[PDB]
Amino acid sequence: TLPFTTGLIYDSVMLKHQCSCGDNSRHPEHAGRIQSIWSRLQERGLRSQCECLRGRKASLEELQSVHSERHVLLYGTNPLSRLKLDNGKLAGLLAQVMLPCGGVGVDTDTIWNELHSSNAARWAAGSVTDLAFKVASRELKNGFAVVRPPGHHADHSTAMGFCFFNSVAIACRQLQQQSKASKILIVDWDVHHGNGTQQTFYQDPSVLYISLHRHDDGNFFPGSGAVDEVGAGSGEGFNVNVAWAGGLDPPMGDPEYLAAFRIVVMPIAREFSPDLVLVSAGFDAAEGHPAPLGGYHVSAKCFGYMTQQLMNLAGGAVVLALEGGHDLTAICDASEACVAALLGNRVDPLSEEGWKQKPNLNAIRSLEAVIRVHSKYWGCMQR
Ligand SMILES: CC(/C=C/C(=O)NO)=C\[C@@H](C)C(=O)c1ccc(N(C)C)cc1
Ligand SMILES: [K+]
Ligand SMILES: [K+]
Ligand SMILES: [Zn+2]
Ligand SMILES: [Zn+2]
Repeated sequence: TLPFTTGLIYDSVMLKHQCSCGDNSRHPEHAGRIQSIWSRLQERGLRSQCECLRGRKASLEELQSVHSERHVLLYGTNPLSRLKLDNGKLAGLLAQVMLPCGGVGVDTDTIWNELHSSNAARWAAGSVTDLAFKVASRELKNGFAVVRPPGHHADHSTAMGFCFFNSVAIACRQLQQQSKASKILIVDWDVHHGNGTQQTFYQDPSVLYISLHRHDDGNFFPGSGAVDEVGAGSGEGFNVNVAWAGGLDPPMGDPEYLAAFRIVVMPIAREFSPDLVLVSAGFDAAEGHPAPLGGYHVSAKCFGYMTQQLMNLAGGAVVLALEGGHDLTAICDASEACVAALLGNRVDPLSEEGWKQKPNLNAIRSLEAVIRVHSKYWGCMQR
């Protein structure tokens, strides 16, 4: 197996996105997330195995492949850039939130550093885009983007849920611009639904979006992504919401996620037959996250095994991008497990006794609804 065919993407640029209040306590999407992962990668000796990349900033045009021109100018530029903008744009920017902590924000959760946040978000997006292009051209086999802020909640003209630009959706669009007719699968295992991603590709049959998320009948952030949302127009059938219902008791964990993969993720993905796979790889379904931030128990090995299964797709062209997840030990274990798998380490499903347990009933039920709905569109889902 070829050396240096797995890319890692990281840069200290992305650390500077911090509220001016200097308190990681009230801001869970903090710089420590990526830095703790980065060093773990070095320590366990994986970094040296990978083509390491710095990333770069997304251009305003790359941004506009997903987001509106006004969103891009709001979050993609600074006062007062050396940017050549016409006075009409400059004036629009003159026409236009205080946080409890005294920092500036877009909303309560979503903080804005007036010096650094625009650079860090553009850098997250450009880095996933670049790590991906390498895989698409096939100079690399797969890879992992250690990026923040996250992306999957940002829609055409909305920043929310810690996110400003949808780095994954942007990479997806860029890829497709450069290889005509290519088919892209986005798998989003962050515990939250990637509303911006679903919306971006909702009427687009060239992209298959599969989200697994805690849903609980419309009652978990962001409240979107019910099982019956299958896509529209041309793209009807190409949006798959594995919407987990029923809450926190019983325990949602490895047997459920493994079962989701066996029954839904993998068979639909093989039927679709993607040219490349992007992963919105949040780790907030990991053990370590309290009720309001997750409440699930997926383990690092399971994230590892899920990565390994997706490598059987697309000739192996797999790109992960960090989304959510804030327990440092939990996200470091998960990331390690994922990077090992990317390199071609194999997880032994027999090694775990807890993986002999049947999925819980809320899980089986949730999957029944996915199968019921998607039978109309997918052969593997039929009868
Ligand atoms: C935005 C988001 C997750 C995003 C994500 O993970 N990307 O998908 C979670 C919000 C709604 C939330 O529930 C919350 C809970 C506790 C808290 N503290 C008091 C630490 C701050 C925020
Ligand atoms: K998700
Ligand atoms: K689609
Ligand atoms: Zn603050
Ligand atoms: Zn999340």
